[PDB]
Amino acid sequence: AALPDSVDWREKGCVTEVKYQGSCGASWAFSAVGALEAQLKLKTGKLVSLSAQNLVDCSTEKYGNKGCNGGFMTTAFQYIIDNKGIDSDASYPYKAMDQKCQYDSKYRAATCSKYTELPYGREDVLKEAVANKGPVSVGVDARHPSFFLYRSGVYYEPSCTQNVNHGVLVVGYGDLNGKEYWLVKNSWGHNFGEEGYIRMARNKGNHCGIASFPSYPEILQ
Ligand SMILES: O=C(CO)N1CCc2c(c(-c3ccc(Cl)c(C#Cc4ccc(Cl)cc4)c3)nn2CCCN2CCOCC2)C1
Repeated sequence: AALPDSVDWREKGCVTEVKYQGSCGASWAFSAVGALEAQLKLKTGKLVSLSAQNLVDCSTEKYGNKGCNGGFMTTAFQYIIDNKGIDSDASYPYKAMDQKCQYDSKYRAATCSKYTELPYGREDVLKEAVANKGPVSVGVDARHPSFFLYRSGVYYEPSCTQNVNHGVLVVGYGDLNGKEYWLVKNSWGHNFGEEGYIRMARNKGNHCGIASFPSYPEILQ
C-alpha cells in the first residue's frame, strides 16, 4: 500500500462543473475534455471548461467517431494532438447536436501532447493513474434503469456488464461505510445522483466495466 486510501480531484480545483449532454450521445466528448481540463489546471493554474462540441463536430470519421451517435475518448485525444488544440467551451459552446466543424485556432484554450490507455480490467492500475496522474476517462455500462435512477450511495448493479457504452470521468476513489468506490463525474446535469456524480463499486470484478478502457491525456511543458 503506497497510494492514498482516498482521492478527490475536485478538492484541488481540477474539475469543472457537471454538464448536461441531453439527447445527444456526447458522453465520450465530455469524458475527454473533463480529463484534459484537469491537466490544463495542473499545468496553468487556470480551470477552464473545454469544448466537447468541438470534439462532436470535428473529431469525426477520420477518428472513428460519429458525434451524437458516439465515439471514443482515445481518438478524441488524437484529434486534439493532430489539430494542435481545442477551443474553450465558452468560445465553442455545447448545442447537443451535430454541426459543421467550426474550430478556430484564435480560441484555442488547451493542447494535447499525448495520451495513455490503461490495461483492460485492471483496477489497481486505474487507482494508480488516478492518484498519480489525475482524472481518468473511462467507459461504463450505463444501460440499466438503476443507473438512470441513481440518487446516492455506492452503486452496484448485479446484471451490469463489462461491455461499455457510456463515457464518464474518474475523479477519485475512496471507501464509504464499508464500501470502496470510484468517484465518477457524469454528464447528465446536477440533478443526476450526488450533484451530478455517481459513486460506483470498486474492486468488484471490473464492475460495470469501469476499468475496461481507461485513458488519460497529457500536456507537456
Ligand atoms: O466494451 C467493449 C468491449 O468490452 N467495447 C468494444 C471495444 C471498445 C469499446 C470502447 C469504448 C471505450 C469507451 C467508451 Cl465511452 C465507449 C463508448 C461509447 C459510446 C457509444 C455510444 C454513444 Cl451514443 C456514446 C458513447 C467505447 N473502446 N474499445 C476499444 C476500441 C477502440 N477503437 C480502436 C481504434 O479506433 C477507435 C475504436 C467498447
